[PDB]
Amino acid sequence: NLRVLLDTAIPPSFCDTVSSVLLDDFNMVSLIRTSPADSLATIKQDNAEIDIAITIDEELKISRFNQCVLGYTKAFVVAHPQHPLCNASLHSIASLANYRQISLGSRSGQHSNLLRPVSDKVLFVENFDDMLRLVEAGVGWGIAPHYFVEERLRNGTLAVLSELYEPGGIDTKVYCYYNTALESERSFLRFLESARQRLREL
Amino acid sequence: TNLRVLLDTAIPPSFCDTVSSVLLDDFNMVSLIRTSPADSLATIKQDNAEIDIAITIDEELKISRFNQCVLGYTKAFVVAHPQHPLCNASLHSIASLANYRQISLGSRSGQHSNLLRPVSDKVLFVENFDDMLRLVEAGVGWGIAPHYFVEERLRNGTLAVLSELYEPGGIDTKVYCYYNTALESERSFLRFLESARQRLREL
Ligand SMILES: O=C(CSc1nc2cc([N+](=O)[O-])ccc2[nH]1)Nc1ccc(Oc2ccccc2)cc1
Ligand SMILES: O=C(CSc1nc2cc([N+](=O)[O-])ccc2[nH]1)Nc1ccc(Oc2ccccc2)cc1
Repeated sequence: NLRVLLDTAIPPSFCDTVSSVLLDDFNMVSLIRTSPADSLATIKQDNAEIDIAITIDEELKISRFNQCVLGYTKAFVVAHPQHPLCNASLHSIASLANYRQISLGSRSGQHSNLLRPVSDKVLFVENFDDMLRLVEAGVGWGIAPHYFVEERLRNGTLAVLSELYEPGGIDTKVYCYYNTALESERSFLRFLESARQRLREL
Repeated sequence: TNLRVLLDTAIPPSFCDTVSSVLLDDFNMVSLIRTSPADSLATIKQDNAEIDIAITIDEELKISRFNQCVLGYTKAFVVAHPQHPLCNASLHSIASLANYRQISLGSRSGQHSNLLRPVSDKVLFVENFDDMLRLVEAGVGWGIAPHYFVEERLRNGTLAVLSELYEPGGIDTKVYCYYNTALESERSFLRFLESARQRLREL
């Protein structure tokens, strides 16, 4: 029945709040995980047959796909505590651009405005695990979800760099892209309503 | 010390007045200038403009001697005349909106950022929000405008909201503070940031 793509920037709790609400309406449900850099390329494939996509990546007029804001989540710009960016005030994007960025690569090679690397010096990886291993080791800087960097910010294994830019983290819209068939279904609007209502309350 | 500050017209009055309040507390001698969001960045990048700070919803990333940060958040609404085809039906995507005339803010430069560029291909450019809503009131198209510009007309039934299904409570929008490289070292500016941010969160 319902193929649902979830993106790895969506928090585990955010998934289970999405998971549960679907259980109340649908019986059969497939959950699929991708990088945020591959999420919108995945749904665009016809042969993938994906009904819903919950991701942070953004686009305007998509073929056969509606769009809505499901809620918000936080990302943090991070680096090793002894990395030169820490021992320094960080007022611009062009200050970060002097140093190397560890970004997610896509299978296509291109990125959206939101996910395109902001640096001249760039090193691509395929998941946030790989990204943070490099960053922990002192190689570059990266932007990653709160849940991926939470434990290490308490440990002092990483430092936050984005805190004068946007205190509390970099607020990020979580979109829901959905197949146009799902416009009508009362079960889907219920899903939307109860997903949102609960995602606010986290 | 002395400051010339730009604030765009998408920033609501209580947000403007809060920012005014803190600046006058931390600096002596402040000046204000108001512009369309679509002309805010092009204004501060002029030679003889001498604007030290710009508080605006428009985005650029790089391309300037100005530092960037996020001062706060603000809500916009997609609106239309209560009749008009878009109301007598549901509305899930850009495709539906792109079948009708957008009344967009136009820039004097000619260009637009990714944020402010019109989504439809049937488009009609105005120079401010007053003019946008005059055409929207009259039934000519749809537009996106701040809450405080449409608050009174929405409760009258003069306008209707087309964007509650897409983003309940309004389309959330970051308010950026662009600032002079000279200000980055000054304690008064950092105090200003801390105080304004906390007061803005309290609104
Ligand atoms: O790096 C990028 C492009 S890749 C990207 N990956 C993301 C992951 C997520 N997520 O996991 O939720 C969200 C957004 C992402 N964007 N943008 C970028 C945004 C803000 C910054 O903050 C600054 C800090 C100091 C001074 C100036 C700016 C720096 C860079
Ligand atoms: O039209 C634009 C670009 S121009 C623009 N002017 C702005 C003013 C403000 N402000 O005053 O605060 C803020 C953002 C602006 N962006 N974006 C756009 C955003 C969301 C929409 O919502 C939908 C509604 C129904 C179904 C699908 C989507 C539609 C269009």
